[PDB]
Amino acid sequence: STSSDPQSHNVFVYGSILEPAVAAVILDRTADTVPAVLHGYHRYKLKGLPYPCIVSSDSGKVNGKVITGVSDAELNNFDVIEGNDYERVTVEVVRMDNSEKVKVETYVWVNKDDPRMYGEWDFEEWRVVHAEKFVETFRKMLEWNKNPNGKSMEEAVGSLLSSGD
Repeated sequence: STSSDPQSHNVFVYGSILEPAVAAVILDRTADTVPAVLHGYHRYKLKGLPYPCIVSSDSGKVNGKVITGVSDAELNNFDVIEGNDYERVTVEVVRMDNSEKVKVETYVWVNKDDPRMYGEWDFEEWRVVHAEKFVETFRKMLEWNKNPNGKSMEEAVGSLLSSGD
């Protein structure tokens, strides 16, 4: 039947599932991410490729979050969905949340052969861009949740009664 088994997985994610909506649509339910930093990998921006990547056993570190409490069934969805040119590797990260070191899985880029875009982009730009996106989203969702026009769920939807004339 549908039941999760023991052996919980931890997977370091960058970008994709750092939000509840995505975790809920990927698995079924919201998975808990914990802030952690992956020392030993370096994050690149990759303008042109689908939001990649981390490659090279670099002396730098990547700060992101680890998706914890992932069942082997749940974990598989990350590999199947969006992990198209990505491969699972085991990396060890520091759970920033408690400053402890934990061994996790992550997705690296299979085209890792050649270090592409080895120069790391502006963190500040990343900070502002992700912020604007979340900030707009919360403000605008609040406007809707506030109901400015007194717009109700059934009102907003153009439902049909099927009038017979």
